[PDB]
Amino acid sequence: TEQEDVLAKELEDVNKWGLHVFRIAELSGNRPLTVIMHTIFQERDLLKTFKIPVDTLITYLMTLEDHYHADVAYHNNIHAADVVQSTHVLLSTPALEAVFTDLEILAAIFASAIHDVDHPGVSNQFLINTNSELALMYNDSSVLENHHLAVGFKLLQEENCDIFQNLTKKQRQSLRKMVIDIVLATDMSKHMNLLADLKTMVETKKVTSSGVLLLDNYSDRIQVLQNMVHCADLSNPTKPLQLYRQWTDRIMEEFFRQGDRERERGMEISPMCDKHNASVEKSQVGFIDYIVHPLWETWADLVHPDAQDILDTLEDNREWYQSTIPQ
Amino acid sequence: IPRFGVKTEQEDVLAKELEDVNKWGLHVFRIAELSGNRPLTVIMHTIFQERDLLKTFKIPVDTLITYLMTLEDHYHADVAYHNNIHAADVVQSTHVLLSTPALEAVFTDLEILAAIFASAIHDVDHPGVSNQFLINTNSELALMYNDSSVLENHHLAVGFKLLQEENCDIFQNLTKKQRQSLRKMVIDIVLATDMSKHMNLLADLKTMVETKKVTSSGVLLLDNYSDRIQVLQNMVHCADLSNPTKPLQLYRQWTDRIMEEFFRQGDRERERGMEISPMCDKHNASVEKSQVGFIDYIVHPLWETWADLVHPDAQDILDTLEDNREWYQSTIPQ
Amino acid sequence: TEQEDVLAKELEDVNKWGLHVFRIAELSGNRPLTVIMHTIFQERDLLKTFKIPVDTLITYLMTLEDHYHADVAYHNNIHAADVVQSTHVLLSTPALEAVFTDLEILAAIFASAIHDVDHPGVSNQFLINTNSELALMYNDSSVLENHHLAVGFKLLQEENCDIFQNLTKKQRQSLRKMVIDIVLATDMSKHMNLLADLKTMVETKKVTSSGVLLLDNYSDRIQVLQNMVHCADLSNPTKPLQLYRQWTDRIMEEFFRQGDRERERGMEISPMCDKHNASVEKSQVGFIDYIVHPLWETWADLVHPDAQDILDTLEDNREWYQSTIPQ
Amino acid sequence: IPRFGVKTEQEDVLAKELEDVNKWGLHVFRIAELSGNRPLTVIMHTIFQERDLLKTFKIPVDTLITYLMTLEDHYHADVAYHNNIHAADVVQSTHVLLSTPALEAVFTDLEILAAIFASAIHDVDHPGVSNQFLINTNSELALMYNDSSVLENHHLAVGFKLLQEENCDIFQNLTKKQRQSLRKMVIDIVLATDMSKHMNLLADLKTMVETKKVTSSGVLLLDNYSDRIQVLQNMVHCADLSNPTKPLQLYRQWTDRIMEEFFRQGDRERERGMEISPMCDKHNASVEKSQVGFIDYIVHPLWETWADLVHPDAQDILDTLEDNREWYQSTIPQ
Ligand SMILES: Nc1ncnc2c1ncn2[C@@H]1O[C@H](COP(=O)(O)O)[C@@H](O)[C@H]1O
Ligand SMILES: Nc1ncnc2c1ncn2[C@@H]1O[C@H](COP(=O)(O)O)[C@@H](O)[C@H]1O
Ligand SMILES: Nc1ncnc2c1ncn2[C@@H]1O[C@H](COP(=O)(O)O)[C@@H](O)[C@H]1O
Ligand SMILES: Nc1ncnc2c1ncn2[C@@H]1O[C@H](COP(=O)(O)O)[C@@H](O)[C@H]1O
Ligand SMILES: [Zn+2]
Ligand SMILES: [Zn+2]
Ligand SMILES: [Zn+2]
Ligand SMILES: [Zn+2]
Ligand SMILES: [Zn+2]
Ligand SMILES: [Zn+2]
Ligand SMILES: [Zn+2]
Ligand SMILES: [Zn+2]
Repeated sequence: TEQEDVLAKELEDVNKWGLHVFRIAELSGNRPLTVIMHTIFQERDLLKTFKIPVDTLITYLMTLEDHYHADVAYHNNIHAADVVQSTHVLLSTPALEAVFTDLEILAAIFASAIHDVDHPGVSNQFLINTNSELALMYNDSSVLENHHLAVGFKLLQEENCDIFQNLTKKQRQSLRKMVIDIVLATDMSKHMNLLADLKTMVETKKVTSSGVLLLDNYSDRIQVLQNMVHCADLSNPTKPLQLYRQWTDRIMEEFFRQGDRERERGMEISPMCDKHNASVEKSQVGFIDYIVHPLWETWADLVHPDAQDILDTLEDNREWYQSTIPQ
Repeated sequence: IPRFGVKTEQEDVLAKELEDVNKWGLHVFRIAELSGNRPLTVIMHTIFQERDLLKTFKIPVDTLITYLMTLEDHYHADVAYHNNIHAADVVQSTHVLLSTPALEAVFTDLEILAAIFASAIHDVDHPGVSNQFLINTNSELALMYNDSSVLENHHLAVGFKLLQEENCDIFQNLTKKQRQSLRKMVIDIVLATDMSKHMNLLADLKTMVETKKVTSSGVLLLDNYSDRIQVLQNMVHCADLSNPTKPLQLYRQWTDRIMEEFFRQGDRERERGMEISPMCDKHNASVEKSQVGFIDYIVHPLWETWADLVHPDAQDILDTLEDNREWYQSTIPQ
Repeated sequence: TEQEDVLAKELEDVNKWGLHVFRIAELSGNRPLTVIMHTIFQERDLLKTFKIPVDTLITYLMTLEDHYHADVAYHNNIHAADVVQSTHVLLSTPALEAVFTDLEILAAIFASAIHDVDHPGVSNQFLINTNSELALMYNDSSVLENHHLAVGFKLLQEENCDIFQNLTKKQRQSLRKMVIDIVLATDMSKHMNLLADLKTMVETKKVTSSGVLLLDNYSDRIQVLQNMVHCADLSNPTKPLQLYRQWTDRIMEEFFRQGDRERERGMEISPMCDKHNASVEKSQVGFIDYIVHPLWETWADLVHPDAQDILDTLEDNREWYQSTIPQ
Repeated sequence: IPRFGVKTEQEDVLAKELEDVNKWGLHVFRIAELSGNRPLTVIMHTIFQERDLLKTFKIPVDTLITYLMTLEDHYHADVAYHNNIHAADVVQSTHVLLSTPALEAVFTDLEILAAIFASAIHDVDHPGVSNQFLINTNSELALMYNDSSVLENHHLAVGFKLLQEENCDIFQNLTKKQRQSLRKMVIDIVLATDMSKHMNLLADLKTMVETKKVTSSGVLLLDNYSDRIQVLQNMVHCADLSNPTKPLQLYRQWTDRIMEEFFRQGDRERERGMEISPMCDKHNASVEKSQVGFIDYIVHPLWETWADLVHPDAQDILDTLEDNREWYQSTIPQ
């Protein structure tokens, strides 16, 4: 059938930075995370490396994606699918070739898939300020991130959902620890620290006769996986404008809605969340200059030059928005 | 939003739509659009004010609005039926039922408050699927509630739990006695929305309508608690299953939504190879038959018995129901 | 080897109604629940029947036992060990010989060992009056019973404790529903109905040619397991005096402690919980007349005459107490 | 209503004992017996009255006592060390440390309230086993808190959670700013009691001492929140690791209790077939040797540092520690 052919053609660029993820969501009946995750899992022969029954994986993937909110413009299954697919490409970078095991790769991928599951569409601070049960439960510390990990794992325990049923205790335990570490790193309050470490790791870069980086201890191997997935999560600004633009309008819609919510209860309107005093263009350039670029610049210097085009794409989007700035 | 305490010219239109709050058939879907998807917050506020519930229970307005919005925020916008619109619908419907002649001055303000509050939280945080589905899938929700009245227990837990958020305890000024009473009634009412309790509830209601004692004003006479809570439980149960009794234009909107939700479940069940639940197979659909099936075995027996209890008060509602049944009979393709 | 030989001998009375359960508590190292369970399981060959790895089984029993409060005088591991063994003997009752299946038997025994796990030492009403988290979670309905179940299961997910790992998706669903049905039947507010139904069923009792009780549908089969475990839980007044008295003292200590707790908070003091207006004896007689006797009078009916010595001990034990009531 | 928070017929002796509430070395075990096992309720009540916290934060007396009894009720009576007596001890020690001359007028009342409240809940609902044990069994606890500071996150959650039981919200009259400020501090303080953070906590304290500043009055100058909370964290951390600095008669009771708990875990660890944790093997126990090690590598380095920060205020405390160290030294059987 035609509709299926168009989907398959789109899925062909799965290993490409710039996948038409939105197009894919439209064609799979809004199951981008499921299709992309299953596709990426065959391209990596993961189902076979870990003996993952076909039906189990699909059932879990459908369930996980079902626990992403369809009423949320940004933090939904499309964003999940996108970070997953982005990490997938980052993993295949030449400077990291052969560096990670099948388990560590399965970790950064699973982590990415669940990194924002059941996201309410509001920031940690909003959850804290309203005294939400979630905030009370996690003591105001990485409330959302802890909850994401929590739901991600808990969903494994559903009927025919354990995609790690055939792993070994030694493996499940190792996978668990890595996913926790990666996801908790997606919390922006950890950004500044993650970047500092990343830089220090680039000023002690160690390559091999194969030119590929050398990762001795766990602390170094995980630190790359954290920045990797962190990079994927903050990758929309480095994608083809057509994509970046959809992400921006979606993220802003969510901030404005949070702003309305805060303006409903008379709270101070959060930054960038006020639709009556907004600078969408300014904010984007600001977000890139103080966070996105300073981060990706360090990532490029790590896998130099495997990401030269990505950084270049980012600098051009930076200007595209700039040359759109009124006052 | 009002410039100098004076309405906005949309907020005004909302206000005029809300003049039919005491009427069966309120344009709830419009009110939802007009209020910015705040049908639950505005209809609850309207009802609390009219029934003078804020002064009687010393509920500060800010706390009420904040809670309401918080409660409404916890209904799922991505759910076609079990959302804030259905909640607002059930609240306003119970509100109209409470005002019936046959029950005039029968319930105390605390019982009224419980019927309305229970209506507002009755389906909060509904995931869009049934109890059976959560059970067969091994959801944590089902395990927590040991597969018994899973959703109903969860709705209650969430409804009360939300009272604890910043400036959300609308019952802060009720004495412990008032709170323990309110709470038991609200729990008794919401658990009674579970369909598995349907038959027994109806049976006791018929049994009541039989031994039914009345007058002093021609109004119903309720002795003990078992009787009063039983009536209130059926009252909210009737409001929850009242869509088939509303004007056809409303009823069909409700049907599309529940059917959509039923199909989405059928789809999700199928994807997993699970036995497809009744009415859920969007491929072997019999919408027209479903409604007739639903009206003859559940809705009509219920409202007929309810019409008996408060007769003649509910004649028009029973008629509209009987009339909506025929209409669906026609629609049945042969 | 000194107290061990002594413990083995003591277990020779496992299928006997009146086990010196307390000795087994000392001799076993405060593991009455773990040992009685390990023995009973091997006997009914439940380990081989459901392929229960000796490891897991013991590991769950230990996780479960540890989850019984050692500070609580009554509702603890000894009581749970008592109920499991009392239930055991009841299942081996002749009039019921060959009625229940290996799966139903496992339920009954499992339901018993967890029927009171993690009991706080206070009644549901106390938890309800204080707006305890547990009561808010279960809506003031069977608060402790719901909790008992929830911990019974969740504790399976611990480390190598999932005993029912070698059962089918069909078995596990049956057991689960049976365990839940049983445990929730122990809630006293359910007592009246369970008795009325048990009696109504004794009125329409039916057997096969061999005289084996004929339990047709699920309603009947579970209603018998429910009341059975209910009789076990309410069996201390039917045990030899020497036992009954230790139990009565232990529950009164718990009642009084709850009473002191209510007194400190200016709360109304529950019945039997006021050590200043106590009638410990009048209470035992009252308890036996309105509840224990009517329940046991009917169970003896159903298993005529398997339980007669039991019933007789009950009427005798009531007398010993009645003679202690002053005035 | 009663004098010291609870009812007691030995009130006289309890009264004389509580007179030493401002002194290092309080007979906490004796107060625990005289109070009817209510050491935490009585000592907290005494401290709040003494520091005039009820009036300053408009805390109703009945709400304070109700909360205190609830909190105390949630420490396990079957745990030899991490119980309500330890909680009471740590509270009273923090109270003494807050009164040190070098810190006079340095902390606000809200910071004082936070440090004391944090101390009272710091180990609430302790199971009697380490985080490692909870992690190596995949316990629901070790899973809710992604293996990071399991017990500490749980102590905080339960402590704050109990504020929601009937008449237990002792912070009901503080403003939103005060409640948010208090909460963060309490949270920062209790997480810091995790031993896994000791070394880093100690380093930062040394950095502070090395660059120690004093005001016109010989009291510590603490500008930013970071230095403020840091002092408070080390302060409660010191109080938690203060038993080796109390009169030997007290230290020895604490050592017997802590070891009895370590051995309860050692047993359980070999039952489930696990690697016995340090100091938990009751067959190869070097108790005296352990104390010497604990003092040498943890307690002494920590108190010597606190002592420099408040020099010479803690000279006697540091002296008693050293005497207790040498005492166990002479007990070690070679
Ligand atoms: N296009 C964007 N514009 C502005 N902020 C963004 C954008 N993309 C990501 N962010 C920020 O990065 C954060 C990453 O966290 P999360 O959204 O939870 O993955 C978001 O919460 C935003 O605050
Ligand atoms: N229009 C309708 N057609 C068919 N079934 C309905 C309709 N309205 C309600 N129901 C059923 O009645 C239940 C009422 O419970 P709920 O609405 O979920 O509180 C629904 O879950 C459906 O199973
Ligand atoms: N010996 C006894 N004397 C008085 N009441 C008892 C005795 N044994 C059990 N009960 C009651 O029976 C109930 C049975 O439920 P439980 O013991 O909680 O499983 C207890 O909660 C007590 O209230
Ligand atoms: N007397 C003691 N002997 C040995 N270790 C101790 C002693 N007192 C405290 N500790 C250690 O300090 C930790 C403080 O944590 P906690 O007691 O859980 O707040 C304990 O878990 C022990 O590891
Ligand atoms: Zn995120
Ligand atoms: Zn994200
Ligand atoms: Zn419902
Ligand atoms: Zn409903
Ligand atoms: Zn019980
Ligand atoms: Zn029991
Ligand atoms: Zn601690
Ligand atoms: Zn401590």
